[PDB]
Amino acid sequence: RSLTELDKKHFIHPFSSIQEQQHKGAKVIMKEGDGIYLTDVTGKTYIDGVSSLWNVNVGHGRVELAEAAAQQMKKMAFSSAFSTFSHEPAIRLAEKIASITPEGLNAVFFTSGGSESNDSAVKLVRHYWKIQGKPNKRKIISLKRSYHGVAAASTSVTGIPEFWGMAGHMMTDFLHVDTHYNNTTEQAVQSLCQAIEEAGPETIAAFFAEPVQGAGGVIIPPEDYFLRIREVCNAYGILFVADEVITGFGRTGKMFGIENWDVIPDVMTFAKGVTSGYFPLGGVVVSDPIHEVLKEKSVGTLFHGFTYSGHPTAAAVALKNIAIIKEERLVENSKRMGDALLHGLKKVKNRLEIVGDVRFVGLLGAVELMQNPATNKPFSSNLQVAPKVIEALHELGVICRSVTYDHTNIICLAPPLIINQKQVDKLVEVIYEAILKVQQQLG
Amino acid sequence: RSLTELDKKHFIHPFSSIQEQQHKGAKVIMKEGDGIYLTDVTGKTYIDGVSSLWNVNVGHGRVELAEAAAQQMKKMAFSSAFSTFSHEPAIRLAEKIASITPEGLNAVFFTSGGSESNDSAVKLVRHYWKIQGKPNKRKIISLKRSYHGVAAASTSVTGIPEFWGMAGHMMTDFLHVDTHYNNTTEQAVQSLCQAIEEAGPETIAAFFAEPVQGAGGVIIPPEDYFLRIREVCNAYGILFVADEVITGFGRTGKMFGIENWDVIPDVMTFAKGVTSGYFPLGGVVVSDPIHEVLKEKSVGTLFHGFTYSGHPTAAAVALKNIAIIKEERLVENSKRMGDALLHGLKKVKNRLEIVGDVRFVGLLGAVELMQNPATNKPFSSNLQVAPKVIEALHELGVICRSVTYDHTNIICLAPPLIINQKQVDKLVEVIYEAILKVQQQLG
Ligand SMILES: Cc1ncc(COP(=O)(O)O)c(C=O)c1O
Ligand SMILES: Cc1ncc(COP(=O)(O)O)c(C=O)c1O
Ligand SMILES: [Cl-]
Ligand SMILES: [Cl-]
Repeated sequence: RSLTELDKKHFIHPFSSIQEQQHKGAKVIMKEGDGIYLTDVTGKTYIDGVSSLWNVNVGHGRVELAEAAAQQMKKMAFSSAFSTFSHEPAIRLAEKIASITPEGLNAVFFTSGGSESNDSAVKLVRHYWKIQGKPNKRKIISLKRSYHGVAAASTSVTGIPEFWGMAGHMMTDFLHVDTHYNNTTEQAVQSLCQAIEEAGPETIAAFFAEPVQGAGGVIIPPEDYFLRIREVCNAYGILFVADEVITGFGRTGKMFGIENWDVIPDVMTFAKGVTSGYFPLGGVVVSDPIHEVLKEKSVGTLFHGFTYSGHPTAAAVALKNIAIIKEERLVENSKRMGDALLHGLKKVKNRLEIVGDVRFVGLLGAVELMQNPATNKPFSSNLQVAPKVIEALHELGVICRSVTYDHTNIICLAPPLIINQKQVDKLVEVIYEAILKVQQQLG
Repeated sequence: RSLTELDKKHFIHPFSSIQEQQHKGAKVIMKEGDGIYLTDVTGKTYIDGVSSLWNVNVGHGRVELAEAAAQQMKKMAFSSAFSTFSHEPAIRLAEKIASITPEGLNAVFFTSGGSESNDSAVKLVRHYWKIQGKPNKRKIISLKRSYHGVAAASTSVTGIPEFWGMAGHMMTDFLHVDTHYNNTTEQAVQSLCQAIEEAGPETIAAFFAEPVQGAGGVIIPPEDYFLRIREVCNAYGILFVADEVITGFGRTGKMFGIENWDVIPDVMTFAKGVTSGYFPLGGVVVSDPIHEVLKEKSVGTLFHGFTYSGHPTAAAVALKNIAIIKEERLVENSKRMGDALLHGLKKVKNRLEIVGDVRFVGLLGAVELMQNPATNKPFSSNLQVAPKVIEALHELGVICRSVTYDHTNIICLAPPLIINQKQVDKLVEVIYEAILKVQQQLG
C-alpha cells in the first residue's frame, strides 16, 4: 500500500500508461523469482510466460550468476575500455561470442542494451560506408511491424508507428517496407526491391530485420525469405543487419535466430538473453570483411562508445550465463519444449472456437484469436480480446503479453528455456482455461 | 600476451583507435581495483585519477556493493517495469533520488546509461510540448564543447564536432550556441538569446547544459551564468535540462552540480556515479509541473522505455551506493579534497613553467598547459603536450585523461570521492614530476 503510493509519486515507468498508474496503481509488484516462476508482494505466484521481457532465458534465482557478479565486483567491478584500455572479462566474452555466432562474425562492439546496440549498428554501418568513400550510402531500410528499440535512431528504424508518435521522428534517412506477415516471400522481397530502386541503391547503407519479428506478434518468415533477402542485399551492395535482441541465446531453439534460415548477416545486434537479463549488456557483431575495412580505414579514435561498453561485471555474468546454456543443453531444450508447446496448443485450438494460428520456433511463439478461425474473421478492435485473455491469464497465474498493432489479437509466449514438460502441460491447460473464459464472456 | 592478441581479434573498443589497437595492443589490461587504485596484469599499480570514467565515485573493491547485487540477483535479479508492473527496489530508488535532488524534482524515469538518459530527455521534452498542443516546439539547444553521449539524438546534441564525423548527423532540430569557456556570462547568454530569436522561441523545446562541461575540459561557468540561463529559459518558455551525468552524486562537492549555482532545472539527467559504475543505471528526473502535465495529458501507454529501465539489481546497488556516500560524508569530503588538490596544484603551478589555469569544483578539476602562462600563449597542436603528460603520468602510476578539442591542452582530474589527504599529496607530487618531465623534453 505504501509501495503503491510511492510508485505513483516517484517512478515514471517505461511503456506504461501513466494515467492507469495514477488511477489503479501498479498492476503487480513483484518480489521474488525462482526458475520460471515469479511471486508478488501478496504471495501470489505466476509463470513468467514471456521470460519477463523475452530475456530471462536461464530462469530466475540463479545463485551462480549472483556469485559471478559478486566475485567480479569485489575484484574490479568496473574498468574503462576507452583509449584501448582493456580487461580479461570483456576479452573472454568477446572471444566466447565469436565462438558461437554464425561463421565469420568474430568481432564484437559492446553496449548495455538493445536500443544502444541498434543505434550503434546504424552509426557503424554509416561509418563503414563513409570510410569506404561512399558518404551517400546512408539510408536504413527496415520492416513494418518491426521493433528495434527507442533510442533516437532505433525509434525511427522501428517500423511500428506508435513508437514515432511519442516524440515524433528524430532521424532522417529511414525507409519501411512491407513485412512477410501473412505474405509470400515474393511479395515481401519485391516490396524491398521496389523501395531500393525508388531510393537508389547508392543512397542505402543497410537493411535491418529481426529473424522473427517479436513485438510485431512473433512473425515467423517463410523458409526462403532470408535467402532472398541475402541475395538482394548482395546484389545492391547493402549490408544485412540481423537484430537478434530477442531471438539470440537459444530463444528459437538455435543459438541465434538467423540460423533457422541458413543465412549469415553482415552485422548482428544482441542484448536481453545474453545475460538472461541479470545485468544490462548488448552489442554489435560484424563480419570479417567489415572488421578488415575498419582496421584499414577507420583512422584515429573511433568516436563512438558508451561508458559501460564492455563492463567487466556484465561480461563475467554473460560468460557464466552462456556456460549454463551450454551445460544445461538449453538450446536443444528450447527446441523440444517449443515443439511440445506447439503440439499442446494445437490440441487446445481444437477444443476452442476462437483460436486461429498457433506458431512457434523453439520457445518463441504466439496464439492468435479470431471471431471465425476457418474464414479468418477477426474480432473488432473495440472488443480488446487479446488484452482480455492477458488479464484472465494473469488472474490464473500466468504472465503473457499481447500484440494488437494494426487490428491484431495475438497472445505472445516465450517462457524461460529451462521449462520442462510437466510445466508445459500446466501452461497449456491454463491457456485453454483463460481463452475459454473470455470466449464465454463474449457470448 | 594471449589476452592482447584475443583483444585485437575480437573486441572493437569504445572511443579507441582501432589502428592503435592493432599495432600496439591494449595500452593496459586492468585486473584488480581497491579504493582509488587499479592494478594491471603485470602487477603495476595506478591511481585512478579520473575515477575510470568520472564514475567510480566510492572507489573500487566495495564488498558491500557486490553483496547488495548478489542478494538481489538471488532473490529476483530482473523483473519488468512495463505495463505498470513494479518492484520494491525501483520504487525505493526513485523515492531516494527524489529525497536528494533540488526542490521539486521528484519523479524519475530510469535508463541504463547517460546516452540513454539524454535521448530519453529529448524524447520526453518533445512529448511534453506535443501533449501541450505545441508540436512545433521541437528544437534542442546545447553548448559548444558540450558532451551529452552518442546515441542518435545525443550524438547531435553533443556540441563537440568530432562526434558528428563518425556517422554524420542523424538528428535534425538541434542548435549549438557559444560556451562560457573563457567568456563572460553576458557574451555566453547573448549567444543563446540571439540563436533563440533567429530560430523563434515557438520552435524550441529545451536548452541542455552540463553544470560543469566535463569532456569539454572541465569548463566551470561564472557564478551568475545559470541564474541568467534560468531567467532566459523562463522568459521564452524553454525547458532547462541539466545534464548531471558527470557532476551527479558528490562529484563537485555538492550532491548535484547545479546546486553550486542555486538554480533548479526543469529536467535533470544522470548516470555514472549513481552506482559508482558498479552496475549500469541512469535516468531523467522531471519537475512537479511537468509530472502533472504528464499525468493529465500523456494519454495511453507512454511509448518510450528500455527493457532494463528500473532494473531491480541496478536499483539495489544504487541504493547502497547512495547510503555509502551519505554515511562516509563523501559529498563533504569531495569539497575538502578538491580544495586540497587545488591548493596543492597551485603550488605546483608556481614550481613549473608551463602550467596555466588550475581549476576545481570539488573533485572535478583540470590543469591547463601553455607555452607562456602569463601571456596565455598555447603550444601548437602538433606538439601534443597534454597527451604527452598523460603518457608520463601513466608511466609514473597515475591514470588521467586529456582534452585537446579545438587546440587546447587540458589534463583532467577527478579521483574517487574517498581520496584522503596523504593520497592528494602524492597525486600532486606525481603531477609535478610528470609535467616537469615533459617540460624538460620540450627543451
Ligand atoms: C528486437 C528488439 N530489438 C531491440 C529492442 C530494444 O532493446 P532494449 O529495450 O534493451 O533497449 C527490443 C526490446 O524489446 C527488441 O525486442
Ligand atoms: C556529461 C555526459 N553526458 C552523457 C554522457 C554519456 O553517458 P554514457 O557513456 O553512459 O552513455 C557522458 C559520458 O561521459 C557525459 O560525460
Ligand atoms: Cl556452468
Ligand atoms: Cl551503508
